[PDB]
Amino acid sequence: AGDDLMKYKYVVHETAALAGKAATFMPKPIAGDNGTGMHCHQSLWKDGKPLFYDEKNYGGLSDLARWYIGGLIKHSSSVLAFTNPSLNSYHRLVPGAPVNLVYSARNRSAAIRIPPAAKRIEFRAPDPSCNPFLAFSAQLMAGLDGILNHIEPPAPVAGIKQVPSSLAEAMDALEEDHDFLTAGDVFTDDLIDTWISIKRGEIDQARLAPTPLEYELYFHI
Amino acid sequence: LETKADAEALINKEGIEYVSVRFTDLIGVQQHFTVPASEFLKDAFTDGMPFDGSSVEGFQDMKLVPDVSTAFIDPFRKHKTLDVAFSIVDPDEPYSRDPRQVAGKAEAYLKSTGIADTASFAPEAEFFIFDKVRFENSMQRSFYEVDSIEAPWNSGIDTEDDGTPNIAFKNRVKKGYFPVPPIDHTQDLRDDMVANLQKVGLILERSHHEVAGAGQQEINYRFNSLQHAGDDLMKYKYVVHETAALAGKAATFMPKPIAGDNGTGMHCHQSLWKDGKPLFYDEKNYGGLSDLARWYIGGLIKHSSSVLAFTNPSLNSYHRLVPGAPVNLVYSARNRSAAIRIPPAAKRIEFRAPDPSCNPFLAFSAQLMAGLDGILNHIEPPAPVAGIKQVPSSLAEAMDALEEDHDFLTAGDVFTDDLIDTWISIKRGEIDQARLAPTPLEYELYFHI
Amino acid sequence: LETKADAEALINKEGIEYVSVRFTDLIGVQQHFTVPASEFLKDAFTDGMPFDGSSVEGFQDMKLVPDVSTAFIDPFRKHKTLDVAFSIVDPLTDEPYSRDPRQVAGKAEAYLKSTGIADTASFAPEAEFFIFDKVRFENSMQRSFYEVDSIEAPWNSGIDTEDDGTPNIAFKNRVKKGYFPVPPIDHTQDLRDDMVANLQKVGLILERSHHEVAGAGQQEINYRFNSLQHAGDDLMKYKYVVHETAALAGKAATFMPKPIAGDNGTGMHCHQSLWKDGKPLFYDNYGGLSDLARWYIGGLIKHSSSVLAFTNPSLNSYHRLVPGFAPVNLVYSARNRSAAIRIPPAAKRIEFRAPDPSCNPFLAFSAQLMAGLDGILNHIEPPAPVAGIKQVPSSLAEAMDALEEDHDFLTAGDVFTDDLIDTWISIKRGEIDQARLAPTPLEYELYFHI
Amino acid sequence: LETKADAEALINKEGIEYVSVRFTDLIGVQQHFTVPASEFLKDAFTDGMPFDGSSVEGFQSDMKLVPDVSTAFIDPFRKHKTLDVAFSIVDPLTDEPYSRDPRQVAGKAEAYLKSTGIADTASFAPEAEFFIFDKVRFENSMQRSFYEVDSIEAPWNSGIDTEDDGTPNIAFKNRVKKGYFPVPPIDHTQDLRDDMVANLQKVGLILERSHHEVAGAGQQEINYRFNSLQHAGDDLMKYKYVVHETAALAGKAATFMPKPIAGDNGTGMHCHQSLWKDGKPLFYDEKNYGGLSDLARWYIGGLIKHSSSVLAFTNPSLNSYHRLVPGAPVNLVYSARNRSAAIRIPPAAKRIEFRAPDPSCNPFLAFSAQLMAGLDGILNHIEPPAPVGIKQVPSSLAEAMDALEEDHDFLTAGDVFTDDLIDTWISIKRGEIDQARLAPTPLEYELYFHI
Ligand SMILES: [Mg+2]
Ligand SMILES: [Mg+2]
Ligand SMILES: [Mg+2]
Repeated sequence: AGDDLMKYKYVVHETAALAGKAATFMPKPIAGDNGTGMHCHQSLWKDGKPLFYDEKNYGGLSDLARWYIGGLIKHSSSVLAFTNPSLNSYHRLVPGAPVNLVYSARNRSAAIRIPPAAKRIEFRAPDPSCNPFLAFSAQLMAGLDGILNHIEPPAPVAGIKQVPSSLAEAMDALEEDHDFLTAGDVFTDDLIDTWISIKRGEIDQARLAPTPLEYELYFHI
Repeated sequence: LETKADAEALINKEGIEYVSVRFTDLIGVQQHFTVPASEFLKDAFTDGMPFDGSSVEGFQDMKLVPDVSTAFIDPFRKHKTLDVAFSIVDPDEPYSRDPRQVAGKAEAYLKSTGIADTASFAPEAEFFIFDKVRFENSMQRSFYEVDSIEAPWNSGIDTEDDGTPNIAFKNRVKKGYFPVPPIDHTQDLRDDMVANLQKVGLILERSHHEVAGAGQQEINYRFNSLQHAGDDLMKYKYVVHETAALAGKAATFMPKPIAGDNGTGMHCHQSLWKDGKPLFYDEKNYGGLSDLARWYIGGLIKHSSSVLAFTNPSLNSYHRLVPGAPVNLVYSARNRSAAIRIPPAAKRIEFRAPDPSCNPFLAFSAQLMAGLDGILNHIEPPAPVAGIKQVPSSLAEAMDALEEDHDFLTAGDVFTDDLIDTWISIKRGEIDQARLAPTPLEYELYFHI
Repeated sequence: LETKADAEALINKEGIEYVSVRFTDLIGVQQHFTVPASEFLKDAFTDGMPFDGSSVEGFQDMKLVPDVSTAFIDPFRKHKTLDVAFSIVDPLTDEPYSRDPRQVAGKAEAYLKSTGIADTASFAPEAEFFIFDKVRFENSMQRSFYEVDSIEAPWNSGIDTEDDGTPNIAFKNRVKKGYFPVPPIDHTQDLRDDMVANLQKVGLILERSHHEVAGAGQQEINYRFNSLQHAGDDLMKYKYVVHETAALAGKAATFMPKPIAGDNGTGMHCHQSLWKDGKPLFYDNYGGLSDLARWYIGGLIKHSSSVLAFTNPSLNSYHRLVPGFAPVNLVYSARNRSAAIRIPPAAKRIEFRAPDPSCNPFLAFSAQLMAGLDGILNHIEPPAPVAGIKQVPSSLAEAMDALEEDHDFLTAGDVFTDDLIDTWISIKRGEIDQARLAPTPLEYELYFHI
Repeated sequence: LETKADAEALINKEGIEYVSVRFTDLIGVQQHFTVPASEFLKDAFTDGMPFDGSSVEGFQSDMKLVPDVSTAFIDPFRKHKTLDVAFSIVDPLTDEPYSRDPRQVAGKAEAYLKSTGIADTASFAPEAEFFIFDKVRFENSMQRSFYEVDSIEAPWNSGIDTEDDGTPNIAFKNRVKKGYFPVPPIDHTQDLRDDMVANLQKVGLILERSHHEVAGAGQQEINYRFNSLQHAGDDLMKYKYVVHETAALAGKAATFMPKPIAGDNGTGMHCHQSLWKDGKPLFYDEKNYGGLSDLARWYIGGLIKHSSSVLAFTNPSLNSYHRLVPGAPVNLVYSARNRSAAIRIPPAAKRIEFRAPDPSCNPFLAFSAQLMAGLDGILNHIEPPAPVGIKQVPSSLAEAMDALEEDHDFLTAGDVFTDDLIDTWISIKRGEIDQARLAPTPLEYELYFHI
C-alpha cells in the first residue's frame, strides 16, 4: 500500500508536470479554503477473513477493532509525528478538519470514523505530506498495542483528547512514548532519533523565519 | 509646562491652533483626536475630554485627564499643534486597561512598600530605516518585501530609485556598525530625528548606525522615572516614525524584520532611588551591587517568563530570541550572552531581553514588579558566570507562564486581572492567526513532497 | 450680518467681487448662480433674485429671498466671492414655495413655538465622511462598476509604488482599525486640519475632528450645535467645505452611507434637545430624562419608519442599516450600543444614531422634531429601556410605504405639505425603479454559471 | 438504454472508458464524480454509488445513489470516452427517496398525479433562451465591484477598430433589440449554434427549432420536443450541460441568466404545459374560448392563485426580477392573443404556456411546482379571472419567499414537496438576499456619491 501511494504520487506529479502544471500534496497550500487530508482506511485480516466485523457492537466493531481504536487514541500525538510531520500540517489540523480524538459513525468532527468485509477504521487525521510506509506502520503498531493491552477507547460521542498544537509538541510526545513502535524492532531507536532530529531542524528554521503576518501585525508598532 | 495657564501662555506665544488629545492603547499604539486649542483650554482641565473606546483595540464611555508635563509642539503638522498625553479614568476612577495608569500605580506601590521612591528606566530602542516596505496576506499569495539603499543585496544594482547610477558604498551583512559616510547613507536623516527629539523635550546622548546593514539605527536619550520614561519612548517612537515618513521612508521597531542579520532589541537599564540616593550600589559584592540589587535580579530571573510576556509580546519577538541574543536568564559583568548585564549612581541593571514592539508602560512596570517581588522575598539569583533557565520558546509558552504566575503583577493592584486576562486573550488571538496562515518556508520544505 | 447695510459693509471690507446666490434643492444638493456684487445689493433686498426652476430636480419662474446671516466668504473661489443662502417664494404673493426644504425647517420652528412646548429646537449632527484618492463608476449595457482607492487602504499594503511614483512606505490602515491611531498611520491628518480651518473660517464653532473606524480614509468632524433651520444651513455649508477642500486637494470626499462592503459605513448621529426661554426641557428620573423627553422618544419610535424615509433616503443607506453587527433596533438606552436612540442639564440630549448624511438636513431635522412633538402632545410612552424590538425598514420602498401611510405628524402646522411628501416619494420610487432594472456584479457571482 | 445489459453492451462496443455519476443539487447545478466503467457495472445496480453530500450546497452522513439508465448518454466533450448517467438520491439503508433531491420530487410529483386519477402524465416543454459571450468577468471586493461582458455581435462594438483576433472590424453587428432574427453575417453565431444543435441531437434530444433571439449581444434559443415532467427535467439539465460545454470548448461562455445586461431584452424560459391520460389530450375542448376544457381552465386558476409561491421556484434568483419588470409577463392573466399575459394559449397541440419563468431555476422544482399548483385548481374547481385589478408577480425575491412561506399546502400534498425542502429553499434564498443587503451598487454611486 506504501508502494502504491508512492507510485500514485509519482504519477500525479508527472502527469501534471508534463501538462505544464504543478500538483502538490501539501496539507494547506492556501489560507481561507479547505486543506488537503489523507484519510486512511485500515483493517485486519486473518486466513483471508476479516476481523473487525461483529454484529454485537455499536458500529459493528469486534473487540479486536475497538481495541485498535483505543490504541490509536492513547498513542495519538505519537502517531501524528509520522502522519502529520510537516509544519504546514498544523495549519489544516486547526480546530476551526478532525481534531477530536474520539470515534463515531455519524459525527464528522471525529478523527476516527466507522463506515462484513467492508467494516473498517477510517483515520481522517493524517495528510499526504507524510511517508506512507512510516505513516501506515505507526498506525498499525498503535492499534496492535491497543489489542495486546485491551485498551478501551473513550465512549463514542468537553474532555476530548486533542491533536498536538504544533510539530514541536508531536515530537515531544514521540520522544516520550515510542515503546509501542520499537516493539518487535519494527521502529528502531536509530530511526526515531533521526526523525525527531530532522523535524526539530525544520522547527528551528521556522524559529528563524519572519512571516508576512507579523508584518501586518507588528510593523506599525 | 505644569499649569493650565502655562499651556495657555504657550498657545498665545507660539500661535498654537490645535491640540492633539493623545493616549496609548493597550497594544502600544498611540491614539488621538484633534481639538481646537481654545476647546482644550476650556474643557480638558475642567470636565476633561470624553471619548468612545468601543473601537479602540483592547478596551471593549470614558474620560481623558490631561498631563501638561508631557505636552510638546508637533514638529510635523502643517498647522501649529500641541500634543498632550491623557490618562483614562471613569466619568472618577483610574481605568483598568490604561497602560499609562499602570505605570503610575506602579510608582505608588513602590513608595508604599518603603523600598524606594523612584525607579529610573533607560531604553535603548533600536530600529530600521527602509526605503520601501510592502506586505500582503491573501488566499492566493502571502509576502513581505523591504528595501534599502544601504542594503547588501543591492550591491549589484544598475540604477537607484531616483535614476542615478549605483555609486556603491553599501553596507555588508552584519557590518553596519558603525562606519562613517558615505557607507552610512542615513547619517543626515538620523540627525533630523535627533534634532526633532531634542526639540520635543528629550535629553539626548548618542546616535549611530546599528549592526544590520539594511539600515538599522539606534538613538539614546537620558533616563527618567518609570511613567515618564514610558511617555518619552512613545514620544521617541512618534518622532522616529514621522521624521522617516516625511522623508519618504519607513521606520519600524520590529524585533526581527529580516532574516540572516541582527534583530532589533530594546535594552532596559534599571535603577532604584530613594531620597536622591542610589540603592543598587555596594562596593563589597560581585558587580558592586547591593543586596537589594542582587535580589532585584533574582525576582527578575524567577518571573522571567511572565515578564517577557510584556517585554517580548509579539510573534516576531521569538525570531530574535533564538539561541546562537540574550536567551539565558543569568547575570554577569563581562559575559555577552547573559540576559541581565551589570555595567555609584551609574550602577544599574541592564536587561537585554526586551524588544521595542511592546507597550513601554507595561514593559517597564512588569520589570519593576518582578524586581520588587525579589526584594520583598529576598529571592537569590543563580551564580554569575547546563541547567541555565532559558527564555520562552514561543509566544504561547510566554502566555502560559503569565497565566500561572501573575500575583507579583497584581500586588498593590498595579496590574488588574481584567487587564492581564485581556492581554492574554489578545495575544492568543494573534497565535490563532499564525495557526491558520501557511508560510513560504513550508513551500520550500513541503511542496514537492 | 443682519441687513442690507451690513452686507454692503462686508462687501467693501473684503472687496467681494461676486455673490453666489445659492439654495438647497429637494434632494439635498446646493444649487446656485453667480451675480456681480453690485447687482446683489441692488435687487436682492428689494425685488429679490428670480430664477428658472424648470430644470431643478423635484421642482417642476420663482423668487429668491436672501438670509444675510447665512453669508460667508468662499475660501476656494478664484475671484473673491460671498456665498449667501436664499429662500424660495412665489413672486406675486411672497408665499413660501411648497417644496423648499429650508422653508420646511423654518415652518417647523414656527410650529414649535405655537404649541408652547418650546421655542428652540437644537440639533447637532455628527456627519462622517470618506476621503478617497480615486473614484470611478459607470453603468453601461456592457459593463457596470465602481472603484475607489486610498493610500491608507488595507488593500494597498502590498503595492510597489504609489500614485506619485514613490515607493510604498507602509503604515497603511487595517480593516475596522482606523480609529484612531496617530500619523503616519493617519495619512489624512493635514488635509483634515485644512478642512477644520476652513470650517472655522466660514463661521462654524468646532469641537473635534478625528479618523474613523473604516481604514479606507473615513473621517468625522464635529461642531457646535444650533437651532434647527440654522443647523441645516451649517450642515449644508459643512458638506460644501468638505467637498471643495478635498477637491482642490486633488481628492474626493463623500457622505455616502456605505461606499464599501466589509468595513464600517458612514453615519450621522443627531443630538436633539428642546429649549424654552433659555432653559433645558429634557433634564429631570431614569437617565436624567424628563417626561417631555421620554414622550419625545416615544413619538420618535412610533413614527420611526416614516422619519427614516427622510433621514435615510438612499438605496445605499440600507447597506449600513443592516442587522449585520448598526442602530436597527427602535428602542432607547444609555448603555446599549444596539439602541437607535442613545442618551449620553444643558447637555442632556437625545442621540438618534440611525440617520446618515446622504439626506436633506432641513427635511431630516424637521422629521425628527415633528415626530417628537407628536409624542409629547399625545403622551406617547416609549418601550422599556434596555425579542419584539421594533425594526428599521428593510428597504427604501418599505420606508416610502410607511411614509405614504403615516405622515399626519408631519402635515401638522403645514410644516410638510402633501405636495412635498408625494413628490419626495415619487423621486424615491423612481430611484427604486432604476435599481429594479439594473443587474448587479453579485448576481453574476451567484447565477451566471447556472 | 433500458437495462444493465444495455449499458454493458454499449460500453464494449463504443469502448467507453469512464462513467460520470451525475445528479442535480438543490439550487440547479449538476454535480458529478467519475468512476471506471467496469466499476459502474459492478456496484451501481447492486449496492449503488455512495457519496458525501456534506459539501454540496443545501444538503447538510453519507447518502446513496441509484442510477436511471434511461438517462444515460455518451459525452461528446470528454477527452476520454465517458458515459454520463443520472442518479437518484436515497437513504443508504432504507432506500427511501431523499427529501432534498429535486429529481425525486419531480418523480414523486408524477406519482401523486396518478393517485388523483386526473391524469397519468404531465408533459412539459421549456423554451430556454440563453446568451453567448466572447468574454465575461466580474468581481466583488471591498475596493471595487463589477461585471463585464463582450461579444462580436454587440452593438457597443460597432465603432471598434480591431477584433480580439487582430482582424479589422468588418461590421455587420447587431443593433439594440434587433437580433431577431437576421441572416449571417449579421448573425455571427450561426455555426456555433448549429454545433450545439448537432450535439443536442447526438445526446438524444428531438430538436424542433433554433434561432437568434431579440437581444443583439449574442442571445439565442434552441427548442426541443416535449416530454414527461421528470424526463423533461433530465433533458433540460443535459440541454444546459451541452450548451455550456459546446460554448466553453469553443472559447466562449454561455449563460442562462434572466437579465445579464440592462437596456436590452432579457432571457426567459417559457414552459408549455399539458395533461394526458391513456394517450388522450385533456386540455382540448372544441366548444370553449381557447379550446380549453374545464380541466385546462381550472389548471390556469391554480397557477394564478399560487403564482407568487410558484415564482419562488420558477424565478428564484435576485436577477430574475430585473427581467420581470413592467417595461414582460407581470400580469397574472391568460389570453389567446394578448402577449402581456403571464399565461398564453397558442387538438393534441392545445397547451398552457407559462411565460414567467427563466432558465436560472431548477427544472425539477420548477415543473413540479407548476403542476402541483395546476393540480390544486382542478381538485377544487378554482376558476381563473376573466380572459382579456390584475394580480402582479412579486416585486422581489423576498416577497416570493414570503408568499411561499404562507402558501405552500398545495406543494406538500402527497408528500411531493416536504417541509424540510421548502424551509431549506427559503433559508438559502434569504441568505442571497442578505448578501444583496450588504453589497453597494454602481447605481448608488451614480445617485448618491455626490450628495
Ligand atoms: Mg544597539
Ligand atoms: Mg463616528
Ligand atoms: Mg424566445
